Amino acid sequence: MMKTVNELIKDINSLTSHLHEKDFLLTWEQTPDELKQVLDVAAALKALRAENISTKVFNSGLGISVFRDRFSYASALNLLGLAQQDLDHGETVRETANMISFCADAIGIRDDMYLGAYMREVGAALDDGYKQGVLPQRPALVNLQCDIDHPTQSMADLAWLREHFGSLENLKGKKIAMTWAYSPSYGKPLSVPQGIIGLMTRFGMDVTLAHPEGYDLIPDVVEVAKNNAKASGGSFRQVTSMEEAFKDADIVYPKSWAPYKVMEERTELLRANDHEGLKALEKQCLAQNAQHKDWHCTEEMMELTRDGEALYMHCLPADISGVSCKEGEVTEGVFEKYRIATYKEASWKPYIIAAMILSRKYAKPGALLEQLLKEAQERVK
Amino acid sequence: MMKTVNELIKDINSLTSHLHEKDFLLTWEQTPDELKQVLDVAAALKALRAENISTKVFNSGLGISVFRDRFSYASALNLLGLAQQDLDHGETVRETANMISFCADAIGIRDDMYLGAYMREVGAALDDGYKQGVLPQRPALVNLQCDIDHPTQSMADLAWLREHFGSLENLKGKKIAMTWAYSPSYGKPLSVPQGIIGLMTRFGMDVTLAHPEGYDLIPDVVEVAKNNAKASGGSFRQVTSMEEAFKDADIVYPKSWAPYKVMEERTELLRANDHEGLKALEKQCLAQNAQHKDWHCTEEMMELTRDGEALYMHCLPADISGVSCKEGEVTEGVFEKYRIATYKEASWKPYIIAAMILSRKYAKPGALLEQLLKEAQERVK
Amino acid sequence: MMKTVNELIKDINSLTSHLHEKDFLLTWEQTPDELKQVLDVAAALKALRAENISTKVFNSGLGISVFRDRFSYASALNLLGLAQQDLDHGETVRETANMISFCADAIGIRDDMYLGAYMREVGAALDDGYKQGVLPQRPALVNLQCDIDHPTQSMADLAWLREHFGSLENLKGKKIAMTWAYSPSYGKPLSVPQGIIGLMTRFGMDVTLAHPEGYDLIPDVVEVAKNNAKASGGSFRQVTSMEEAFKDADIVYPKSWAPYKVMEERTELLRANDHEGLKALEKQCLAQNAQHKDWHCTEEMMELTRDGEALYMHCLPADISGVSCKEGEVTEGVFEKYRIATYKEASWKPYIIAAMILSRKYAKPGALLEQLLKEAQERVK
Repeated sequence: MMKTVNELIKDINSLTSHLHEKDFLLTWEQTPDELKQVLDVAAALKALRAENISTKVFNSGLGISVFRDRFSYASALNLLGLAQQDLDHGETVRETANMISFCADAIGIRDDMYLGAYMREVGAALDDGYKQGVLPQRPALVNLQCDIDHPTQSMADLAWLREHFGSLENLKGKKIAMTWAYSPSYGKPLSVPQGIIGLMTRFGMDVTLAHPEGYDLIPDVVEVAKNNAKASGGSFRQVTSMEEAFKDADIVYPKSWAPYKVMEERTELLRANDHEGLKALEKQCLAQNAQHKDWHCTEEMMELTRDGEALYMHCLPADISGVSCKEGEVTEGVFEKYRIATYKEASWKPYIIAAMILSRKYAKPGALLEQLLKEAQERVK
Repeated sequence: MMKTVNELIKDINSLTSHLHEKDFLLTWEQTPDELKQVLDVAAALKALRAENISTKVFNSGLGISVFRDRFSYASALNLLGLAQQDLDHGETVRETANMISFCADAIGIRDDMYLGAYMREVGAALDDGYKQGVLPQRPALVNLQCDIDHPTQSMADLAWLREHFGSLENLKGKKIAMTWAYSPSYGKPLSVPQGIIGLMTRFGMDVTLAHPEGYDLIPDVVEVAKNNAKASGGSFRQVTSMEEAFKDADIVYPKSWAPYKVMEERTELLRANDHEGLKALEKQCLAQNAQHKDWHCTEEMMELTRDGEALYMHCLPADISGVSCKEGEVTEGVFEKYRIATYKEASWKPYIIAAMILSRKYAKPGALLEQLLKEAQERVK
Repeated sequence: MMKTVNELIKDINSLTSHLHEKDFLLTWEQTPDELKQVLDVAAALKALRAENISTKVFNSGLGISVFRDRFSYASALNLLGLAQQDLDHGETVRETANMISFCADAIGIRDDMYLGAYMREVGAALDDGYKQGVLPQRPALVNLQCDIDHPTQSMADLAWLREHFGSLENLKGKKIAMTWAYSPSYGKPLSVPQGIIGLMTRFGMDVTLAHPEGYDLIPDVVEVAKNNAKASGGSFRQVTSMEEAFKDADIVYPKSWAPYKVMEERTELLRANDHEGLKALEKQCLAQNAQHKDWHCTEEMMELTRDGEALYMHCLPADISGVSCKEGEVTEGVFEKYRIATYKEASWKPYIIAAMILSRKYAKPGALLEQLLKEAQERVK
């Protein structure tokens, strides 16, 4: 609706934001108004797109993809009119940042390395190239996933929660279980669960985190979650069993990850081409994980949630038992029931990424949307 | 010409089609009007493009490429204004279809697997995502090649025949020899010859299929060909020698393929990572094929065709003896003579693919072309 | 400025050029007016882009990348509105050229092979396809690097020299040292130093070439350099030491390359899949190069140049000692000092490549720029 978008624009224009002066790396480094800006902008873009109104903001320009280690970033670039180009390294990051940015209005970085920086160096390098007149524009920087957070996934998940439940206010008092789940694939990043507990705790939700012993998340993020919950009127709890977390839950998000000590050692020999050390590491982790195969989102597990009908969430693809693999994170039956939910959840990501790009490029994204809405250029003829 | 295109549009508007409600997987599942629609739309797009008129229909949107196993699909997407994105699996096809389609207006699938489905599951999954409101558009589905048919190649070949010979009516009574030819490369799909005999038999042509013993096409397609010929006033004949087929031919199409029993076993160990079984299979096939090296389109062979001047057809690239390889499907001399013909033949493919996309998206593609023609936006400034 | 661009257009319109009738393969096959056209067009595009004016000339169309063996070509295509598509062979070049060009307005070729042709065959094949009506447009051909020249790099380097020093006239009498420098990576092409001495000698500069014994450039290019210098009032000198070349230099360009006899043998076994011969060749070259590790652009070396403040040039990436590698072409400290210079130098490449494409497509690129300037369509909304 023109009405829906007009209301979104009034909401956006009323917000105080400085996203135009910084990079959206971690959700917990953004204020509540800034988070709300990205969500509302994403909502306006999705609604415009739904009614065949073009949201093309760039007539030319590149969005670069940099991978330190699938469709959302490319979709977001294309939505705004940018063309994607992939990059086919920590020590040289600064020179590479400038080299790829002459005609780039966005750079998206997916980073798998755990060592206890990279994207902050990229941002400082972009600032330098722009301030010294090397770059005609300062590219927007998109965190497509780092060792600490996965803001693009977490924000899209929150945008979906807000659609599903009707508002952000309606999320207060809702119980969400962020749990581990078994995967045949070792070495999944801790970015997602950290991103979830880091963000959800800011909206007064009752967040329960559950995982087997040894799979602890980074201590600094746990402490952010606890402090977020205090200030937003929510709660944060850590438990040792999946059932514990699932009981009376409104929302379950059962997804595998590797211990961060594993990711560290994987990273070290990944850097050293130690292929044999790898297969040795992989072989062990697969054995550590196999004793927790019972962390499996089954019909029996869902029965314990509120009304036995919690909203099931997971980022796509999921490891579906008997489909994708022999034993995975969720059964065929539970996935079939919630398939449309998980699709709608994923559908928000391109809009969230596009909103992040716009929020860096325009101090007042609400002005830009009103312009797009008034021109009402068709997307398809 | 504006006149040429105006006549094409009147032709298109007079046709009865339901391509907007189904996927163009097999040419023989389409009616004669529906085939004619794709051909006429492709012709209008080619003519518009030739006189520097933009045929951009999308201001943003993705076309996804999915490969189960080169330039035409990307060219077609770009012609209409879509950006190509490739996918870098049968069991998970449904979830993948939705995951890649949020911002896609087209999906192109090239499928090499022989097992006796995939694209029909994709289509049903797209229908589901659209009907449940996951996908804001139902993407057009393009068969870039399957185990059964290669409609994109066969239709472009027919569009060329129609240009070369002047009309579809002029194709009645023309003899076309679809023959095997020797290739150093084992494991070429049976899609092309099946596609050719499945389509050409619908236009009253005299279709002769020839191949060594053991290289039989799928029985179901042979029967479609025979039944097509009956109803269109054409003929279909199977012969055991290349000369037999070439004699008095108006058109020759001499191209290698592997027996379907070979493709089956290749597929099985391809799925099982049996690299050793592969090199063993390859080694044998190369020996089976080498006894038919004589299936070679030479100057001597062309002399037997009508006037010794049949139109030579082949999809690009061809295995050219002494150029691409030691011994192949056609000699350097015959290819040099027909090179421009084979280039023009290939030039139709992007237009055919684009016409298929448009034919799914618009019930009346003739309306859309008239709009494009009236706006007459330049392609190049 | 509108004024700056208006003056550039008057400059361009006053030039005599036939670049619209040939391919820009080697800078020394172009006249001085033709070189100046590319430079001035590149300058106009850069200035337009800087003030948010769209230089989109194509509403659809492909630019193909062909690699015989990173961001500039894609950036240039996108600047003009073309979409990049990569090609994933000498004997079949002619057929491939047509096959990829139906919807291409540009083809970019990077060629690493040394054997004593390829791009000239591509150009003749494009001419044929266009003249016989196969191709609706004759694609522009861009040399992204060959065994002989790297015009795209050399022209961007000259465009930067002209910006840095203020004019082409201001380059007369300037001393530029094109020297070898040590790299841990064997097998760098001789294209760059040949391109530099082949071009710079045409503007009355005092060009000094320096390298260890055995690293001689192709004799034919050396002779072009010597003859260029004579006719432009410059000089060309060959020396045996880096210090010799660096002394009193205004500009230093210290970059590694392999002897051309090495590149020949690398090419031969590259064609023959001789992996073992390769590692054997690599192992030897690394030992030949290691005795010249002293060819290192250090702070001490820079002190010998004019005022100890020569402009340092290098194409990106550089091998930076202690950063990219243990020992390389330039120290961390010298690179930090000149980093912005090398970035600005690289920033010209997309504009140079785009100017080459425009210079082939329009006999009078000045007309096209005036049109772009008058429309003043925004790049970003």
